[PDB]
Amino acid sequence: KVFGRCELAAAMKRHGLDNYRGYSLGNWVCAAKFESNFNTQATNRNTDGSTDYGILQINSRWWCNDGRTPGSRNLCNIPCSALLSSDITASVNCAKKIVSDGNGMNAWVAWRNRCKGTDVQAWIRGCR
Ligand SMILES: C[C@@H](O)CN1CCN(CC(=O)O)CCN(CC(=O)O)CCN(CC(=O)O)CC1
Ligand SMILES: C[C@@H](O)CN1CCN(CC(=O)O)CCN(CC(=O)O)CCN(CC(=O)O)CC1
Ligand SMILES: [Gd]
Ligand code: NA
Repeated sequence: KVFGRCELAAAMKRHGLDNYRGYSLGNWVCAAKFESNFNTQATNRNTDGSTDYGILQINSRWWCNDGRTPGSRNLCNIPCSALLSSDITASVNCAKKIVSDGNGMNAWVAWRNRCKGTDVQAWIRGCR
């Protein structure tokens, strides 16, 4: 599924991402745009053999099981394919664990380089 901007904002709010660990809703919508272009089915391979999955590009090295990242962990206790669903519940719940690990939203490279230090409220402007 490819989300609309306000559609995604509303879904993220309902699942409790707004102000989670002090990150306002606009931060999360910005992150999703540049990580996946709002597409739940996005995947990208990394150089070490791991793969990033879903709307927030969660990495198989630590967070989910894809059966082809030998020596990896599965800290969200899910198959990586669960992160590609039209229902974003699994992605949101796993992202909550990631952002809580000590590095905050710096775990998302696109957020650090394209969202951090900007007017992030602009990403939810106009939404009901
Ligand atoms: C809770 C997260 O920390 C999970 N973590 C995966 C689990 N392991 C071991 C462990 O963290 O117990 C990773 C080891 N490693 C360095 C280290 O931790 O010393 C990578 C660091 N990151 C994040 C960070 O450490 O801030 C990856 C996410
Ligand atoms: C193996 C290293 O990870 C050692 N580690 C010291 C041991 N403890 C607890 C533990 O790591 O089991 C530290 C707790 N803490 C984060 C956390 O662990 O959750 C501090 C961060 N760093 C590294 C990192 O975790 O990224 C400190 C180095
Ligand atoms: Gd760690
Ligand atoms: Na983090």
